[PDB]
Amino acid sequence: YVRVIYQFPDNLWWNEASNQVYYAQDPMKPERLIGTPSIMQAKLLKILCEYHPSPCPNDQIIKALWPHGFISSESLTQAIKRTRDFLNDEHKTLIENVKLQGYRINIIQVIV
DNA sequence: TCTTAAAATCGAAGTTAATATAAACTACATAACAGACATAAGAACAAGTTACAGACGTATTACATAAGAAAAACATAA
Repeated sequence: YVRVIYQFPDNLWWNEASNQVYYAQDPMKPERLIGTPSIMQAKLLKILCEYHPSPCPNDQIIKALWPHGFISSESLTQAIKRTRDFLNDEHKTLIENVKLQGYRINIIQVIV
């Protein structure tokens, strides 16, 4: 299997196969499980992972989250807000808003 | 009371569209124009919050059917 595991600052782990996000209370020990994201949290995470390290423009983010939807940018803002909330990113470091160029996700390493 | 000078008036409409000759210099203060800066107003991007909708997921309700247990009836042996 092509397994991709993403390591994020504050030793966050996102496992793509199980679609699970968990705090590491050790180097890579899974015991503190933040949980399972919904089917847009995962989509936007996939978008920001596929464009790393380049910022992703908002238009393509919306076209990937809503392929056939006339969705206002308010839903974009609050989707980013809720994804950062459920990742416990109150310091705006995990999903950074590239000023006047879109969004980036802070990812340290990829394990295959 | 008799001349004699002033004063006032003289149809409507319609039309009816400019002229046009003829000192110099100096000093000073004030107004106007142009350039630059800071400020109030404005726009764009992103974030927080508060709520309602939408379809999924939970609990209340009424059962179908099949396995298990009790009981009544029957056949058999003493």
